[PDB]
Parts: sequence; structure tokens; C-alpha cells
Amino acid sequence: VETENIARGKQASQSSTAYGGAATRAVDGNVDSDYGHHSVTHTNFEDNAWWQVDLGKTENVGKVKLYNRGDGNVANRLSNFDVVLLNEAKQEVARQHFDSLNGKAELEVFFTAKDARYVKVELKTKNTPLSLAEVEVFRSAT
Ligand SMILES: [Ca+2]
Ligand code: NI
Repeated sequence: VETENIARGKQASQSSTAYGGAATRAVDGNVDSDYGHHSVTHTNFEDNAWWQVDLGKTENVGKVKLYNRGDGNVANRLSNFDVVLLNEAKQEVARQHFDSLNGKAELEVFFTAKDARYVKVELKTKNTPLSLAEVEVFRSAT
């Protein structure tokens, strides 16, 4: 995969916003996982919380890297979730489910040369907020 993080500075959005946890914080080029350092997103405590980045055009995606929240003992909120790739028409082109990060600070997700415009993280869990320190997206190596 390429080394350029193509998610950086792109339009990001999420199911709702709480505690000032703006969606753009996951694409601000700062993986700092401490919520108090203002680089981690936060939705409402809600069902099926989600976060999305629009890559702005269709890209051949090979890797999505998630950086979890690290302060406050709430890392396990990022559990039982999908990482989803959508095309320009917003149809799913790939989807991977994950149980846990197992206390790891980050998760590398590898996709098999998928042409996608949107990258989405979807919690499948009830009444839980989605918080991401960063989401980085990399093109497949040519
Ligand atoms: Ca960040
Ligand atoms: Ni501090």
C-alpha cells in the first residue's frame, strides 16, 4: 500500500456529535488518543453509532487504520463494529467485522484492492458512542 494517508483533511461526518467530539478529529493528522487533547471524535450514546470519511473521489483502497481512544478506560467501546467501503453511489463494496481491538491502540484493516469513495466505521452495539482518535486510509500499491 502507498504511504500517503488520503483520509487526511477530507470531509468527515458521524451519526451525532457529543462532548464537542467533532468527526473531523479523526482526519486531523493527529493520532493522540487522549480525549482531553481534542483529537478524538465522540458521538451520542446511541444505537449503531457510525463515522464516515468521504475520500472525495473513487480510490483503490488497500488499508484502513483505526486509532482507538486511549484515556479513561473506555477503549472497549470500539468493539463489535464493521469497517465498510462504499462506492460513489454509496453502495457497499466491502465490509469487515471486528469483535475487539484487544486493548491494542490501533487496528490495521486490509482490503483487497477495493474501488471506494467512502470509508465508514459502524458500531453494532446498543447505546454506545463511537470515538476514534484517527482513521487513516491508504491506496493499494501499484
Ligand atoms: Ca485525530
Ligand atoms: Ni494531557
